[PDB]
Amino acid sequence: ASNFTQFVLVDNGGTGDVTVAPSNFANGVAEWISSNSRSQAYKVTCSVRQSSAQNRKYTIKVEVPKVATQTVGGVELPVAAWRSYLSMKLTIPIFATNSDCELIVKAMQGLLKDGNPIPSAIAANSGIY
Amino acid sequence: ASNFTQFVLVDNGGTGDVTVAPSNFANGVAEWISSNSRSQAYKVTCSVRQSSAQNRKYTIKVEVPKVATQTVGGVELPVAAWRSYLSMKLTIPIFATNSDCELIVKAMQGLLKDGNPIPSAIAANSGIY
Amino acid sequence: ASNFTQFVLVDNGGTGDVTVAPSNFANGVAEWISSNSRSQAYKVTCSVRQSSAQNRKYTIKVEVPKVATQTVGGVELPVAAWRSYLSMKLTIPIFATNSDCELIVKAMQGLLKDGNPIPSAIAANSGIY
Amino acid sequence: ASNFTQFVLVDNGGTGDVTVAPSNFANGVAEWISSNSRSQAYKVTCSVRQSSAQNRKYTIKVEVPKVATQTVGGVELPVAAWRSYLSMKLTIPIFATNSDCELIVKAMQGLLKDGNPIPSAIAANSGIY
Amino acid sequence: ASNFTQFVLVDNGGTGDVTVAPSNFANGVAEWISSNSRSQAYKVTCSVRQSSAQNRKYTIKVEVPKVATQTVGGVELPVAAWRSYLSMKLTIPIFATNSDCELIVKAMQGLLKDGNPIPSAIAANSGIY
Amino acid sequence: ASNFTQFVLVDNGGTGDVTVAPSNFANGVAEWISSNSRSQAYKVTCSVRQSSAQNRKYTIKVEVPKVATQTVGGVELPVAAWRSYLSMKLTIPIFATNSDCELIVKAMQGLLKDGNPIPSAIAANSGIY
RNA sequence: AUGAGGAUUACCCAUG
RNA sequence: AUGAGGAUUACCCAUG
RNA sequence: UGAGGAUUACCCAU
RNA sequence: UGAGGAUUACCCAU
Repeated sequence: ASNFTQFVLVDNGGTGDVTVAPSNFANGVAEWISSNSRSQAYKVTCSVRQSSAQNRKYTIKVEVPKVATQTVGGVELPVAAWRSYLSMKLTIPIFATNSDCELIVKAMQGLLKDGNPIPSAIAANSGIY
Repeated sequence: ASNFTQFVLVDNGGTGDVTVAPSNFANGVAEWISSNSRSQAYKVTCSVRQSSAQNRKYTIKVEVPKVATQTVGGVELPVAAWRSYLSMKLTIPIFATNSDCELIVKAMQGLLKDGNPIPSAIAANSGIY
Repeated sequence: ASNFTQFVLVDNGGTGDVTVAPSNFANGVAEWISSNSRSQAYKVTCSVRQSSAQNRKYTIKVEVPKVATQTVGGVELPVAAWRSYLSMKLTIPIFATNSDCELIVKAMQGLLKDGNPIPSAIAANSGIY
Repeated sequence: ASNFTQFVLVDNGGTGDVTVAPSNFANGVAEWISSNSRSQAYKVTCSVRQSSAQNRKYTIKVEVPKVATQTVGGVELPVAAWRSYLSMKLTIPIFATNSDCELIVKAMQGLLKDGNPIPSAIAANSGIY
Repeated sequence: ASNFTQFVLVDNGGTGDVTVAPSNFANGVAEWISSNSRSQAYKVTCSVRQSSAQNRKYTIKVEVPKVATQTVGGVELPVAAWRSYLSMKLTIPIFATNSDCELIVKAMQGLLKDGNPIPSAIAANSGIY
Repeated sequence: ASNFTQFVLVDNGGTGDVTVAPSNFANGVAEWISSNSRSQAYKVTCSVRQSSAQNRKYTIKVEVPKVATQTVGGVELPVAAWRSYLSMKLTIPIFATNSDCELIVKAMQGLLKDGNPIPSAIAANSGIY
């Protein structure tokens, strides 16, 4: 009926879960932010355009913040100490079938499944070796 | 330890699984590849470097073949019609701790969890609506 | 095999052991980094090149940080109060055989063995006397 | 006491042990030399000075010679076919306590411990891989 | 698990065998040298890059030395009287299957098998006639 | 003698063997070719000349067809997609004796022996790792 | 449009 | 990227 | 090469 | 400071 729904971005098992929701769709860019202060919210944006005459390009961005409380001018303001930025671009030929695309997805899911090299490395501040 | 081992990229539950294994490590850029012709194989590469003075940045690339009507081992042109290209860039501030990084991974896992918008959109040649 | 693996930089028995692992190997420069916040991690880089026509030259570099917590404006970040920098360059003629190198290595080990001058001096904020 | 004494630069058990002893200490530069013909002896020099207002800097230097006999015009002299030159500079902030230095030292010892990368690499005319 | 292992380059049946080992991997160039003095060692290097948009090019080099003992300045130095250089470049289309590549290998093995024209000629300082 | 005879280039053990035979000798450049259309045949050429004043240099070229999905006798374009090109250049100093040359051959044989890195890498569309 | 190019991340740089 | 082009072999030359 | 320097693969002198 | 150099307490670049 619509795919633009809220969804859980960080799953910690019922408690402390980071759920993100639709917040804007201006300029063809779907946005989702966490239920926080715009200054310290999690943000996910997605957009797709037909770049070439034969390709479609999905552009996804995610912002993970480190929440904090800065004291500017002697006043307490909610803020982000720093943000982590994920930026992925997916280019899919138009000849790709639905089944075809499903692979692209599954592949991406596998690439980050627990215990596999890449996420392992990332979660330990190291490279692959 | 050592994290540069083979893993399951596409999980179809036992049968039909696509395993990708290490194939190159020139320039600290790890490369995994499926057991197909380079022309039509699943490719995964990853590397890390300190982009600026405040950040480290993981660069991950994934190549996924179009399989529908594919001709195993054949020569199919144009190349741009039979391959999808994924390109992730993960920027993480030097202040991020191991825990911090685990969260960032979870966020990515969730972004792509089966059933959520982004992946289900890609999986249907759709955008957001 | 590979000699680009993790190893123990600091041996505290089996407790405070400081382990450094591969980071990246771009531009012929191997880099090892300890775990957790890059901001306050140990670093070890190594590289080898043919300096003259008769010599090869190793260039090792080690960084030992002083872990501390920077608090500014009520925002705390894990940082390094300061860092100690080791920088050694080793020149070895091409006429050196494996046997010769072993020797050179043993010399380096001796130079720093517990109880000897240079090491016991450095260890006490002292010089020679 | 004094830490300007003789020590073992190369430990061959109790046989080929290379012992280096005090030579002179002029201009704040300690020098150790092995016995016999200077022309083909081991050399070790060390010195410490206040580089900046916050740092002190050690400068160690080691010379490993390749003993050979030069015969020219029927006249033989004990000389060094060639020499291997080690040159290390260590910078330590003045805020470092004895405890801190011990650490820095242990790091150096580890860096060169048998079996680890850098040492085992140098020992085989090899680099990293 | 890894293909970068030591291997026997010249097989003389257990005795006098010339075995070569990994020695460096800087700049994406795998290197192997014999257990000799860098000045008179056997050397093998390999590297592969994706030259065209549709080709992959393996570049292999081998150095066979004639060991000797030169007397420079009246001193004995280990050295090579001369070196023999092998340089091969292999270009393989990306459409090449694994089975496809296997042929390329077998072909190369056959090309040099004992008793066949080419190696026969080489081993006798003559051309083909 | 006479060494310009047919030989087995690809040995599949009796059946499936690929024999290549002499087909041209213009300009002292010997050419062997398989029994296929020039378009999809195994080709081998070899020649020797004195490159410089100190060296002789064998130039060997090998062309190997892609067979997977090949259509026997058909016209398949583009040519660059169905063929692999090997190009060896062996430089040998004039001082090399027959024995010396035999060794050089052995070195080449070993470089490509079944099971060693280089050949097993090529055989798997892999590089070194 | 490409970039193991960058960020103060729906923007800036370089390139062909 | 090609060269029965070169070497003091991870470099130089010529060419299109 | 520098018992020149640091916010360390980078800056200052021959 | 220099993954600039050596005949190493000294030479070449910012």
